[PDB]
Amino acid sequence: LPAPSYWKNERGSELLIWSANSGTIQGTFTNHAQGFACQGIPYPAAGSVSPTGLYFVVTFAQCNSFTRWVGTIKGSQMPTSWTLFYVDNKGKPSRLKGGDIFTRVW
Repeated sequence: LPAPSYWKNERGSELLIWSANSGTIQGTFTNHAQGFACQGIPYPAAGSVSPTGLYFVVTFAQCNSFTRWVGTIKGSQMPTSWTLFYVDNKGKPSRLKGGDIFTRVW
């Protein structure tokens, strides 16, 4: 995991990695995915990298949700699967799952 580096998924969401010093990544993530909330506001991304791959979690405080991405790096690309947890407007906890491929821009 190169640090600093800047990666973007296919939706346009951005991940800036500041450091990965001892298997613990610190980053900033901003959502731009159409139809997901908190678009445009940067949030800390935290997680871990190792032999087995990596994961990072971002809590979009103030749309009351967080997503965890898990994946690996392969050259310039980082394929991931994610699970998003949030609370709907009737107050029911809800989860959503999907895949992302982030590709390095610088």
